[PDB]
Amino acid sequence: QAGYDLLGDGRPETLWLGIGTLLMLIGTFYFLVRGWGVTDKDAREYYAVTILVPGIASAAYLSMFFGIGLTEVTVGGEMLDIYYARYADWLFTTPLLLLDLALLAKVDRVTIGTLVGVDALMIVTGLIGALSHTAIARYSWWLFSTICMIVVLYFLATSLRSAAKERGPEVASTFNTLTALVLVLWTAYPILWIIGTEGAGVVGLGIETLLFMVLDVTAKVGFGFILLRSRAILGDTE
Ligand SMILES: *C\C=C(C)/C=C/C=C(C)/C=C/C1=C(C)CCCC1(C)C
Ligand SMILES: CCCCCCCCCCCCCCCC(=O)O
Ligand SMILES: CCCCCCCCCCCCCCCC(=O)O
Ligand SMILES: CCCCCCCCCCCCCCCC
Ligand SMILES: CCCCCCCCC
Ligand SMILES: [Ca+2]
Ligand SMILES: [Cl-]
Ligand SMILES: [Cl-]
Ligand SMILES: [Cl-]
Ligand SMILES: [Mg+2]
Ligand code: NA
Repeated sequence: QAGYDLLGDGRPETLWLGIGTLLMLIGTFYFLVRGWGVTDKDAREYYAVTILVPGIASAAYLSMFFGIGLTEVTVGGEMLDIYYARYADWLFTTPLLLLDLALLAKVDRVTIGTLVGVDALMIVTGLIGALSHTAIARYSWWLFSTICMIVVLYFLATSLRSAAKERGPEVASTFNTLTALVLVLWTAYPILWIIGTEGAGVVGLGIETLLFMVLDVTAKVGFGFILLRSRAILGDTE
């Protein structure tokens, strides 16, 4: 795989996991330090939610870097590497990102429950796809998981967007900027999975790990930088 076997254990993808670990850790500490001076009760909630996103991802990347939670899955005569920590990371961090958006839009708890429930289902069925032993099963789960993602993104772009507009231009402009980023960046994840080792196998584990790392840092640290710079986080939350 494209990369460099940093720990001398046969895994060139640790170069990218290590860089990912460091960027997530720096993002976490930067948010933490800037949050210590925040006193507004609403801004403190956004900070609390948002620091945990790269913070949890830091733990997951450190675990992958050291090889904890790595195993192999046999599909016919090939053996695919599966890092479990990647899916546990996304299981926790994607609801937290969705919670940031839902706080900005100020939508009700049943809407939030639907959004995070479909999101959880997306991650779980992706994991089932990653562990499945026939190509037909792996592509079928991927398709179902992708449908779940489309549902989540549809709700953001319609119901939450409409709610956010009623909160005024600072909230609506921040919501719209973050949602523009999410609609593009989250969609990149199923594309990479199906062209990478889990799917068609055009891209190998090295390039795949590099690109997931770039997506992850952007989706977590980049997202948080745009959010936490905005005056919208001072507005009332429920
Ligand atoms: C770490 C932060 C984020 C926003 C991670 C997002 C991950 C996804 C949107 C993954 C989606 C998948 C789909 C829709 C299909 C099955 C395979 C995936 C789990 C990669
Ligand atoms: C390589 C980048 C590809 C990006 C493709 C982005 C397509 C996102 C589609 C998600 C569903 C959008 C739901 C409706 C959105 C809207 O009403 O504007
Ligand atoms: C360590 C982060 C690397 C990846 C970061 C990708 C996203 C760039 C973040 C800088 C955004 C610049 C300031 C906010 C811009 C805006 O409001 O849209
Ligand atoms: C002989 C090993 C040298 C390997 C050099 C790695 C490529 C340069 C590092 C660039 C990593 C950029 C990551 C993107 C950050 C979002
Ligand atoms: C031959 C295996 C079929 C895989 C199960 C179907 C998954 C339903 C979405
Ligand atoms: Ca306030
Ligand atoms: Cl403040
Ligand atoms: Cl206050
Ligand atoms: Cl590769
Ligand atoms: Mg309130
Ligand atoms: Na290594």
